[PDB]
Amino acid sequence: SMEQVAMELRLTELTRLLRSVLDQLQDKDPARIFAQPVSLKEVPDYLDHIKHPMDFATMRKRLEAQGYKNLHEFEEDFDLIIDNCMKYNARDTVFYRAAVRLRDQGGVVLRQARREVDSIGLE
Repeated sequence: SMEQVAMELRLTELTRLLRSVLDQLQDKDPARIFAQPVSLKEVPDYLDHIKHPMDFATMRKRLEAQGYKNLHEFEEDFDLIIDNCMKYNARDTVFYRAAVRLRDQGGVVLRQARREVDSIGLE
């Protein structure tokens, strides 16, 4: 149907905007602490602690498969990256502190992303 195609165009445009958001958020992690999944070889007890691991590479895979239907779903995954880190790692670690900085700097980006999704009408 034309309606299916129109919905697909909307999803494709959302994916374009979220790719831009993702790039901006990842720039706020210059240490690349959140770039890849936590290694279960190197942290073998991780899944005893963290029930839903997340990282930027895993978000990018879902994104390129157009697997985010709205901004809320994308934000859920970003918040997992930060929240997982702030539970597993203590306050006096480079990891926890990187997550605080990513949260703080990323909030700015997400604030405007919300306005753009609403404005242009992408979901």
